[PDB]
Amino acid sequence: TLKTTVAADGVNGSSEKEALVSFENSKDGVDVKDTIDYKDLVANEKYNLTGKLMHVKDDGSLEEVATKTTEVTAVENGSGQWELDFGNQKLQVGEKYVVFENAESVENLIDNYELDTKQVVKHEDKNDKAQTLIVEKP
Repeated sequence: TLKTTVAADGVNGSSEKEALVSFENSKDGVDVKDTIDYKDLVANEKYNLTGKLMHVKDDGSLEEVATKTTEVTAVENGSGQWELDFGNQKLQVGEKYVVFENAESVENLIDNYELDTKQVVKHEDKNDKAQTLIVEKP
């Protein structure tokens, strides 16, 4: 599985409280990074990690703000931590954003008498506060 924690200008989200960006701290944009704790992957195998920063609307709908894909590798016992840095994002005051993550193995790792499918493990939950930031109103 994947668990994720967003950081907005260094301020972490948690399961009970979104990362808050003050109104003043929003001026120059917001540096958005995400930490990904993974388990039950395949040791030493490479994965394509795609992270998306989604604007969460009041009506529950999403709009993609940013996307980034990097190659990462699982370490010992298929568990460990990765990071994904979206860099500076020019986010809207008053709005809420959430980070989605999708890890897909480069090689076939899952099964016609051969492995034929890539392992996909994702965490795409628009309700997960640990992955969420809010840019505070004045």
